[PDB]
Amino acid sequence: DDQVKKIDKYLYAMRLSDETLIDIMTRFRKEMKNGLSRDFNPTATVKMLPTFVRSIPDGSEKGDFIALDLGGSSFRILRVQVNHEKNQNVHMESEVYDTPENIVHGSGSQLFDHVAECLGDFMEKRKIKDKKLPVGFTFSFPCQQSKIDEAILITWTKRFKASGVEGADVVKLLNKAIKKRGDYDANIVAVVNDTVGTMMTCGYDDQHCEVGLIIGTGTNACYMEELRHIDLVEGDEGRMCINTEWGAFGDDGSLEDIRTEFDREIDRGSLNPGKQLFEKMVSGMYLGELVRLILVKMAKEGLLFEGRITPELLTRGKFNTSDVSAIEKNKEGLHNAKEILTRLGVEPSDDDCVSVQHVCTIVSFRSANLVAATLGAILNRLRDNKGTPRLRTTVGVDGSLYKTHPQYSRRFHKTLRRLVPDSDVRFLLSESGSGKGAAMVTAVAYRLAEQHRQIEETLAHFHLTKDMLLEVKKRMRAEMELGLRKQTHNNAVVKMLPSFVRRTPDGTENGDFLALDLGGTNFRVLLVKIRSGKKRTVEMHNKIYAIPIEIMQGTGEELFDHIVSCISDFLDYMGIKGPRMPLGFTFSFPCQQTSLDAGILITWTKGFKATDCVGHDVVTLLRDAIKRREEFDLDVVAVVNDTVGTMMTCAYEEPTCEVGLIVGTGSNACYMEEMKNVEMVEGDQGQMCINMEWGAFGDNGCLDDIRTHYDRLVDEYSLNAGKQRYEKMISGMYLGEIVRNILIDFTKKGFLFRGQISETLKTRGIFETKFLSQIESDRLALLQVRAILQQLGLNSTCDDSILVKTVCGVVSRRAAQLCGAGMAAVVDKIRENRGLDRLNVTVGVDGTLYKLHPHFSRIMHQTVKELSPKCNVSFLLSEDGSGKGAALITAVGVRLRTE
Ligand SMILES: O=P(O)(O)OC[C@H]1O[C@@H](O)C[C@@H](O)[C@@H]1O
Ligand SMILES: O=P(O)(O)OC[C@H]1O[C@@H](O)C[C@@H](O)[C@@H]1O
Ligand SMILES: OC[C@H]1O[C@@H](O)[C@H](O)[C@@H](O)[C@@H]1O
Ligand SMILES: OC[C@H]1O[C@@H](O)[C@H](O)[C@@H](O)[C@@H]1O
Ligand code: NA
Ligand code: NA
Repeated sequence: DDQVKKIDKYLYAMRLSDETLIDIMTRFRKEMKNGLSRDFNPTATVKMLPTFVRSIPDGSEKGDFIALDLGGSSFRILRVQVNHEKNQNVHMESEVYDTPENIVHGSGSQLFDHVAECLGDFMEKRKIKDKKLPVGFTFSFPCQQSKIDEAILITWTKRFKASGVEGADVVKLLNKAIKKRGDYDANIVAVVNDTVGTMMTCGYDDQHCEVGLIIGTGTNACYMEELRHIDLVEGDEGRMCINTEWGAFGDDGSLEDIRTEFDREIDRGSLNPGKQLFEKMVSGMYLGELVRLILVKMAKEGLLFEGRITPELLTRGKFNTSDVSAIEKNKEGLHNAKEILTRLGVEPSDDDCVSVQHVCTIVSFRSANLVAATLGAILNRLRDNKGTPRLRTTVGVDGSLYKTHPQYSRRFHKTLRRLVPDSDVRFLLSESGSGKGAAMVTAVAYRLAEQHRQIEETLAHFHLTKDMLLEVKKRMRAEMELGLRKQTHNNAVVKMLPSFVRRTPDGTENGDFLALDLGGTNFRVLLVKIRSGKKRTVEMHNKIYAIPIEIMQGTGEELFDHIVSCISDFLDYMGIKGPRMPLGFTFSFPCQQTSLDAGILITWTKGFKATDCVGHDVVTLLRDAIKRREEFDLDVVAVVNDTVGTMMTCAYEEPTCEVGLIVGTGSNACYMEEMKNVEMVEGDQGQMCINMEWGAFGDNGCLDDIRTHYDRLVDEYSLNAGKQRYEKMISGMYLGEIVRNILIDFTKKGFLFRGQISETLKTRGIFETKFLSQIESDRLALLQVRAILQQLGLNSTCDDSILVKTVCGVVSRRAAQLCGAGMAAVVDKIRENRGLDRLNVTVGVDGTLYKLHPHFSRIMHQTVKELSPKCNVSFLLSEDGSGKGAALITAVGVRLRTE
């Protein structure tokens, strides 16, 4: 008995006490917290990787798929087919392919071309090639994942080292391999660790399974953690499976007091020197060689075989984990020991067979004990999560060692239940391997992949290519010609209306002017005092007056009576009642003008629909309201479009400015055109500012090409169906409605909001410019996005908030690009007008969508640069409004009136 009580002291360091295993467990409990926290995760050795699997199979899984399995003892390819609907119990066929060491050690090309060739064969053996079966992929290696169908290899472990893989996406790699063959197609829909595949396989049968355990070639475990603990994943709703990759436990010296001279030597001879240290004490790829190393030592010290030693006893890997298991069998161990020890050359004595069988015990007992230490920590985490005074869960298991060693399972279960007896645990053992749990993962993945595909399909229609945009640019330019030319003008949709402003501020303007700003979001009256000379100044005041629902749609007389009434109040407000003042009237609507002071309303746009206004001269209508009140008297000198007012405002200080752009409630533009080109106004000397009214672009159908189902709905339900189509794809009054319709369709399709179309969501105008701008802000936490949505009255989840955000982006982006194509055409026509090769020009811009949106102006400028590369455009934001420009225009008006 001394021959045994002696080994017990020699391999003393490889016998851990419960006191010890407790310290280990405590330490792994910490490693978990560090792996999960976003602050320390990058330093932690236990990666606690997110798997993107939300829960064990429930039964609703259904379909037919192919599963791959690489990284374990054998490279297997399965096929899991199941429909409960047709009442078709889970069914599955599998197979194994030989993969020579030269492949597992060659280039990724070799390895993945190999896997691709085997998948080919496997499919050419059932003729399931033409079947669009979803492929699942079990990859037993640590992987970086941001989505279930992405797997960036962090590092090879166990027996694999293939060049050109670490850091790449094995998904893209396999796809490439297959592609090169063109032998068939394959939709890799998911990738999971074998721990995860195992947890899913067992969960299917045991709805309490919350853990996955692999003790085969290598060791590793996964568990269901609370999303409120997974710092590295946006969300708190529910739970997700974490792949601990605990093999790396202690790769940073953590376990330098547990590791022995033996562990260090096997390491110095291993494939991954320094890494997977905890694992190198456990998995069945090392145990055999650990024993051999211990036996070489003892032998060298004469503790065995008379101190005899052969070349075989010194050869790496002559001792298998098989032999370790074969020696530990109850009835036959010593017999086997003899045989194995005899093949080794040494002269095995019945005593040697007893010592060796004991080294195997100490070594195998330790592996199981360690996995107990760590698993005990996982359970401690679960119980803590639940809060229950007693954990009651199930642990899935798989792996050659655990499956074949006649003493391992037995010993391990006992140690664990002892370290954490405050819990009743069941150890369900996989029998299908991973196929089942894996295919159950693929089912869900594919499901979600299909929705996603339909989504991208719909949103794809909103994507415009460089060439598409250049077409839009070209069409815009053509429509411009049609509008300017007297022959085609009457039918042209882009009216190219003359403003009668012939030049930008010349610096002589001087005086006091009243002003009106009508058509934007805020109607106001202004007082503008301009002083020219050496020391030139501008001083303005204004007041916003609200316009009531009745009035805005109502009778012209009503509307202009309200306006004049507001003018009256403002006069009192400014303490200036009674002098006859010159008035500049900014009226943001298409007007046919025969002079600066006459404007006939061509048609209402945006939200305005007063009766008996269209066809009338708005200056007359105003003069009447002034007459009718008979309080004060004004001298209305000019009517001006906000575009033109904006250009003039910005020209005041920036003489390079010759273009006006508005992107607010509506969208429109203006620019300085050569009189020789304005065929609608007699004369060919100098210039004329042209109010384009480009919102009407597309009204003749020249954009049916790119308008979508959602664009048509918005147009069709608007106050002006069939009109202002281009603007309805750009401005703040409409973008939201477009988005709203997209969402209504997605909800009906079941992609959003659980498929329930809220009353709120059926309220038109819900997505105001302000909301859109907030929703698209950068580095904005989903929690914040979801908050904004609940504010509007939309009860949404993280996934919803994400989809909504994507939709808003697609729409606002398209708007910025379409707007860019228009401006691109404009600046290019100017460049030509001046016969330049390169033109520097600046644009005066105003509008709420333009000011508030965090991407619009940017994408718009970018687009203008790309489409008109021979122009360098500068966009200058107007911060005052139109008052200055309107005033500057009114000044020249007076100089012509008093002329
Ligand atoms: O074959 P081993 O590496 O010993 O054990 C681990 C393997 O178990 C197999 O039943 C399924 C594989 O997904 C897993 O990787
Ligand atoms: O109010 P929005 O329609 O967003 O922006 C357009 C408005 O911008 C205002 O600063 C000046 C108005 O002349 C113009 O109509
Ligand atoms: O296959 C068993 C385990 O081996 C470990 O070395 C790998 O890092 C894990 O991905 C895997 O779960
Ligand atoms: O307010 C911005 C633009 O809105 C368009 O709908 C109007 O018809 C234009 O006259 C105006 O410049
Ligand atoms: Na989280
Ligand atoms: Na002309």
